[PDB]
Amino acid sequence: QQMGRGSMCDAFVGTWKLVSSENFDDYMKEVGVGFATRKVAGMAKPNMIISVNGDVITIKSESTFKNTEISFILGQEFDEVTADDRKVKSTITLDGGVLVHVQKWDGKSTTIKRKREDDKLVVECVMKGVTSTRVYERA
Ligand SMILES: COc1ccc(CCC(=O)O)cc1C
Repeated sequence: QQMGRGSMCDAFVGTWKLVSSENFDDYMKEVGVGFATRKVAGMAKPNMIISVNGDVITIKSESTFKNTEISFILGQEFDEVTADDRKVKSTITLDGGVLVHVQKWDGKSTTIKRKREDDKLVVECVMKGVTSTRVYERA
């Protein structure tokens, strides 16, 4: 019943809009996303809402492709069904200033890193040798 303190993660909180994407189709291909899903997913310019309440972080994506929402505690594995409909086991940790999100499914793994750079939030999606960089701006 008191007002809690802030945290470093507060740099991520807010409302973000996708402004650029690079190599996302190739990332999705490497992940195993099929043709029609890649085409539709690649058009979307989501709004991402990041919030924190105590130890719980929520990342919501409001998207013309597929809305998603995850809530989690750093270091604590959870179930996630991804925008492309994978059922994955995810763990998100804060490593320095970078949120590191590892998704595991069917013996595969991909990592999504989120970092503040100037006024942007940069999202770096890595499947094996293939990286996609997605830049969000404040909405
Ligand atoms: C493999 O497919 C994927 C993977 C990651 C995302 C989220 C990318 C972002 O938050 O900007 C979205 C999709 C469709």
